[PDB]
Formats: sequence, C-alpha cells, structure tokens
Amino acid sequence: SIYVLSMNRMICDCVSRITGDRVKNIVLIDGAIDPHSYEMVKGDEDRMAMSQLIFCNGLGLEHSASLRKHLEGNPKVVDLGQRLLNKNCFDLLSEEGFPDPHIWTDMRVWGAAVKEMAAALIQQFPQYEEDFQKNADQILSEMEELDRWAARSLSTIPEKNRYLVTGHNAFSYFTRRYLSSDAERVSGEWRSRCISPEGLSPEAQISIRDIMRVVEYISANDVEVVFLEDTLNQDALRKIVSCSKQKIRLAKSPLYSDNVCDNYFSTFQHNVRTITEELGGTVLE
Ligand SMILES: [Ca+2]
Ligand SMILES: [Fe+3]
Ligand code: NA
Ligand code: NA
Repeated sequence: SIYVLSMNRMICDCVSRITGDRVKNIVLIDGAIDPHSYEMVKGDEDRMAMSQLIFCNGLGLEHSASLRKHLEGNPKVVDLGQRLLNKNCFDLLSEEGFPDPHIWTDMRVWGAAVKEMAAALIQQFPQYEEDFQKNADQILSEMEELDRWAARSLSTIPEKNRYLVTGHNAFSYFTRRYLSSDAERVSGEWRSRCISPEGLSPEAQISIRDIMRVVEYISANDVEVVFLEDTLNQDALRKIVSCSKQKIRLAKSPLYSDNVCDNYFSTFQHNVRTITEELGGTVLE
C-alpha cells in the first residue's frame, strides 16, 4: 500500500495515468477551492507524512504559509515548474513581479510537466520503471494529439475576435500559445490578446480602475463575450458587462481556471470548446 501525493487535480490526474493501479494517488486540493490561498486542513500533514512523493506546481502556486512550512526543504517535493525551468522547457510569464503559475493551460508545457512526473516517479520506483514508462508514453502522445487539436480548433477563431476576457489572469500561457501569432510571440504583443479585472491570484482586491480597464479593453477590441470561471467570484465581470454602452454577454459555460471539472483532460477540452465556439470558431472533431 504505497501513497503518492499531488497538490491539485491538474497534477494528480496525470500522475495517476502514469502509475495506474500500482500506487494510491491522493490529492490535497480539489473541488471549488482556490489553490492559490489554500491553507492546510487537519489531516493534510499526515497525507504528506504517509506519502512517498509530493508533486507541486511551483511558480508560487503553493505560496500559503501553511504549505511553505511543509514543502520548502522537503525531500519528497517534486517542483514541476522549477524542473521545467531548469531546462528552459518554457519561458516563464510574470505579472508585476510575481511568477505566473498557470502553465497547465498550455498542453505542450503540461506535456513537458508530465515528462518530469514520469521521470520523477520512475526514479522513486525502479521496480515499476516499465509499466510507468508504457503509461507515460501513452498519455504523452495523447496530450500531443490534444495539443494539435486545440491549436487547430482555436485557429478557426476569426483573428478580429482573438481577445480573451476572463475572471482572473489564468490563461496567459493559453493565449500566448493558441491565440497569438509567431510575430506576437516574439514581440510580446500577444499580451494584447487577454485581459481580466483580477490578477494572478483571486485574493487581490479588484478596484473600479480594474473594472474600467477591462471595460475600455472590451470597447477598444469590440469584444462581444466574456468568460466566467468556476469558483471565482463573478461580481467584477458582471459589473463590467453591465457597464457597457453595445452588445456584450457572458459565455454560456464557465471556464475552469484553477481547478478541474471531472478530469484535467476533459476540462482542457471543455475550455477549448467553450472559447472556440463563443469567439466564433468551429471545433474540430
Ligand atoms: Ca513529510
Ligand atoms: Fe489562478
Ligand atoms: Na488598481
Ligand atoms: Na468599439
């Protein structure tokens, strides 16, 4: 009876695919809770204690004082974002001097993350190196196909509509990869393609200036739809919408920014379908 701990479901659902039945995977954070400000609850310390490996996002996602006590200096911790940064697997995004942790919306980056999960798991359990690797090979090639599917579907969004207004800044990596051109990527003008009244963390206070910023962006770019997120307070986007002159609506289905609906993979699919359809594209089969 062996236990491996993942901080959240975006990590846990990939770890569980590599290991299958040969281990018990537990997840610390799930459901409608903000991972950014998660504080450990009773029993969480014991979940870490009984586990063989603790898989973290890094990049400041586990930044609460509770988690920092238990994770900083812990030899069980696999810091997926730091390991990916250790190889320039991706270019870190930031906002006003804090790192952007939301790399799991970019399926190429999260594939690299899963590569580190598999390696880390295999390094801890050489006796499972072979089943682990087989399953890793499978999920990794499924994620590459998922990534191609997303890029192709999101490419059908008319360029005049490639402007993503969300609750907080959880889709910067998504936007840079899937909504922006090579020229916008190299220049950095890809950043014109997404905005949100809240920053990287839902915990920050949203001001009338943030409302106004997003309202002017909506009117400058003729954005017709904005996207609510599951578990994020909806007051700010609802105010932004009401403060229009000028057609503007809420997207039909919510996006999943910091959490998972059924599983991480179906959630990515749902997000891509939702964004593609509402911004005027056509989802590939
Ligand atoms: Ca421990
Ligand atoms: Fe977030
Ligand atoms: Na402000
Ligand atoms: Na306008």
